[PDB]
Amino acid sequence: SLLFGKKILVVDDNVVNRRVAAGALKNFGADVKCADSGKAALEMLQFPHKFDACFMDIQMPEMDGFEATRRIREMERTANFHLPILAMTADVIHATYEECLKCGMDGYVSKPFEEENLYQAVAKFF
Amino acid sequence: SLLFGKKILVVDDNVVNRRVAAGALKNFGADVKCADSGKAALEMLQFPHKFDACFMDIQMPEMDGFEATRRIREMERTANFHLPILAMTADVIHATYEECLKCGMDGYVSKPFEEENLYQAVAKFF
Ligand SMILES: [Ca+2]
Ligand SMILES: [Ca+2]
Repeated sequence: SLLFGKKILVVDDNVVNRRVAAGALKNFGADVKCADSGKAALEMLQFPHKFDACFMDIQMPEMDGFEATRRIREMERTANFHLPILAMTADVIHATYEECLKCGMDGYVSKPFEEENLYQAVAKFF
Repeated sequence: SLLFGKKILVVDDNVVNRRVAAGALKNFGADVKCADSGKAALEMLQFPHKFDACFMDIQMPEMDGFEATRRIREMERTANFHLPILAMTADVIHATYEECLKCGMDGYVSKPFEEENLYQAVAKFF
């Protein structure tokens, strides 16, 4: 609703990850452009680009989302508007999750300070 | 509701973290016992203990939640019931979050595959 009409840029090296995020934002009325790479996100973020936000995966080979953001910010300064850039951390989350299960934990608590989530994590009682 | 009446054990080295989680579970009717340490979680998890679940912080000095879980599982096998053990990953999440902000990202997307969360992360439009 509120992000209806806006143009997001979704950067991830993983096609399934792109597909999920872009379908979610497509649902909310955003129109979405993807990019498989930091190098390509910078190509698409040039001097006059018209993007309203950007969902940037932090774990990519060759150039990770942290560098491609340092670059986007320096791109913007040498061109002087703040492109809001939000990190997609599912790569890190999945890795700690395997690390949990692997020492015999029965799962993890997403959003670890939100009540409804601590409930949702405990259905070893039904 | 569903976890009303059950006895959780909340293991964390951080008093504020303990206070939050235990107050959330206290709200839901659980009665809660804490522990500041892996060593103390194992003391409280002995041969006949009566706990129904356990929220285990993965980052503690001296003995981290991963080891104290390997120990709890070996404690249980040498005593042979599966104590459901859920990991609290806020230590890792906070660290990647600083790592995001520090290269000039405007935030991160919690629960990176849930739609309502990708919306909630974008209020650079209001
Ligand atoms: Ca990735
Ligand atoms: Ca901790």
